[PDB]
Amino acid sequence: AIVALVVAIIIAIVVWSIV
Repeated sequence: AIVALVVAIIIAIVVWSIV
C-alpha cells in the first residue's frame, strides 16, 4: 500500500543515498 511504498521507498532512497 501507499504506506508500504513510503516505508520501503523511504528506506531505500535513504539507504541508497547514504551509500
